[PDB]
Formats: sequence, structure tokens, C-alpha cells
Amino acid sequence: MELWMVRHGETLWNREGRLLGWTDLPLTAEGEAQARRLKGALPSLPAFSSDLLRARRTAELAGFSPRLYPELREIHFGALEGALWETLDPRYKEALLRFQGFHPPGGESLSAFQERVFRFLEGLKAPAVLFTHGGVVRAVLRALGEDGLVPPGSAVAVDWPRRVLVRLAL
Ligand SMILES: [Cl-]
Repeated sequence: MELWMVRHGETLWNREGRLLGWTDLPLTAEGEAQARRLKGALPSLPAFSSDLLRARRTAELAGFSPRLYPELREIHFGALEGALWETLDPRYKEALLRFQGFHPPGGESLSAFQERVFRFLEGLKAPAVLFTHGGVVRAVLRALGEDGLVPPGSAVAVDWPRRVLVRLAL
């Protein structure tokens, strides 16, 4: 199944290196511009979006009218929401870099997070554009053997559950 995964545009925390999960931060001005540049650049397929503001806004600016679904949310960082990456306890940093064995206090375990994400992908019947978050895009790419590092406001197409098709960074 062809699936376009769009990482929402820049927020102040994506810029200052602060963990951003369920905190409902808005896109920066540049983040909004990144979203606007996607309009007309992505296939006009049916759209689905995380319910968090920044994701919904990116969809809107990119010319879409997505159905809001919480399963597309970034992982919940719990007590570590907004936590500065610099001073993040080495154990969390390591776990987050390896993308495994990470369960932020009060947040979701990486296992529960990836389960709701892949469960959502399994429920899709026809190709679509998913306006989501960095951790979601990363989970998908990692499962596919490839790096899950794309920049904010960018999109990557994947033929789930097989491989990556194209990476769009404008
Ligand atoms: Cl993100």
C-alpha cells in the first residue's frame, strides 16, 4: 500500500531541541511556510491526520481536509514533555537514539506507541497521505530497515509494509 507520511512543520521545540509529544505546540512561522510548500506537491489522496494542532494545521496549509485520528499522535513523553535533550538522562537519550526500551515516566512505552501506529497503518484500505509526527515516521522507516530521520515539514512515501518509495524534501 502506497502511504505518504508527512512530518508536521517546525515548532519552537523541534528547533530548540526539546522533546515534543502530546504538548499541543503550534507551528512556527517557518513551520507554516513548510506546510504551505507541500500544497500541490503531494498526490491529492484522501488525508488522515493526528489530532494535535500542529499536525492539523500542516494538513490545512498543504491543501487537505483530513480526518482526525489520535493514533497518529507523536509518542506521549509524560513527565519528559518539553525536556531539554542536552540534560536528558543518558539512559533515556540512549534508548531514544536506539529507538528501543524507552518508556518516559507518565508517557507511553515505545512498544505501545509503535503498536497503535502500525495498527493504524494496517487499517488503511487505499493509498493516503498521513499528516503525523517525527516519531511516527521514524517507527515506520526503522521497521523497514531504513533510517527514520526526515526533516520537519518533509514527506516520505512508502509501499507498506515493504519499502521506501520516495523522499520529498523541498
Ligand atoms: Cl516531530
